[PDB]
Amino acid sequence: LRRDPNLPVHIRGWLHKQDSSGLRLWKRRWFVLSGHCLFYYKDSREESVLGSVLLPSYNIRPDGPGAPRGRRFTFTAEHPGMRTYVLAADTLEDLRGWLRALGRASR
Ligand SMILES: O=P(O)(O)O[C@H]1[C@H](O)[C@@H](OP(=O)(O)O)[C@H](OP(=O)(O)O)[C@@H](OP(=O)(O)O)[C@H]1O
Repeated sequence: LRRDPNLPVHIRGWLHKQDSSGLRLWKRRWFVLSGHCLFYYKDSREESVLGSVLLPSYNIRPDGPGAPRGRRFTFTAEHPGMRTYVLAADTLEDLRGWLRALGRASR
């Protein structure tokens, strides 16, 4: 997936992403939601894309209260047969902001 530079951005910012497997650590990456796609990078320069997701197929949901994953403010984006993304926002305000935007893209 390629990002269109001259396209408006719905929201962008830091999120923590859990490793698919391994020691299951949280990596802080810079995320950008442009169009119905989610792109992420190393930092806020938004220079080289590290990964991307076509949201319309996905289901994105809050893991609920209580830090059940070991961190507060986590949510999960999944769709059977595709890669699951486990994400964490820094604050409730950031989580709400991301959930609202990601909902609009997926639908
Ligand atoms: O090298 P180890 O110790 O195994 O951990 C890797 C790196 O942190 C990768 O980032 P980078 O290669 O850019 O430093 C990351 O991919 P991302 O860069 O896409 O975040 C992987 O997360 P996954 O998305 O689960 O593969 C994670 O498993």
